[PDB]
Amino acid sequence: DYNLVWQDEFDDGIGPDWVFETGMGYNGWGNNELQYYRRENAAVENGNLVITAKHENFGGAQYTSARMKTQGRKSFKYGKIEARIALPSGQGLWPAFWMLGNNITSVSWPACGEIDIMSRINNALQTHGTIHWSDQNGDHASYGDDVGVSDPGQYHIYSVEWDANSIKWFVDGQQFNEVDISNGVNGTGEFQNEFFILLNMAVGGDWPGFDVDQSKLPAQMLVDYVRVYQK
Ligand SMILES: [Ca+2]
Ligand SMILES: [Cl-]
Repeated sequence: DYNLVWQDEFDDGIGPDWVFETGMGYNGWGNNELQYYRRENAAVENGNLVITAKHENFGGAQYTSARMKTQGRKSFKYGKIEARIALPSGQGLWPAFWMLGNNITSVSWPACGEIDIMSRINNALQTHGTIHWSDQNGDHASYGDDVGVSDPGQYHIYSVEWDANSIKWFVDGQQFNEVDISNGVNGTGEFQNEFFILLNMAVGGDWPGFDVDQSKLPAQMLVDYVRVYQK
């Protein structure tokens, strides 16, 4: 049995476990992204976290959005990690609900491990579920899959069920991907550690491309909640 261990329902404001990131990181958050993240692009409305991507000059960027993380505040080793999210559609938009290993501080990326619960690019009727890590050879490895999501503008529960042997991905309880991590095979030992959660919406980058449909801005990513259950 899964029990609720943490949540953020965004009932009246952003809960105490979120840290806001700002700026463009290093080379556009490692992916040549175009937005400058700001605290100001995240708000709560009608019981939802609202991350807004805007066409706005700030800090030398042409776009602003928000990126939030639970690093140093809430981290999890295994669990059913889920979020109820509604996505905007527009060329250049790249929302994500994901996780990074706590040890990012000492081992860097991808050695810290990364669990992309949900990512989407542009107007795609597909979302992705992916892991990134450093295999036994010390190479940037990744394993991922996609699933058809025909109304991404609607709410959908994006989740992973993560345990010592596997990571399973779900959209609305439909399993669409699985990776075996049992006994740390192919350098996946890094997924037996604690991970924090991130939410963001990037504008442009290596994955969605550098064309942006600016007529779809301001664009809102809506997160009704983030919940973590553990057995
Ligand atoms: Ca809510
Ligand atoms: Cl668990």
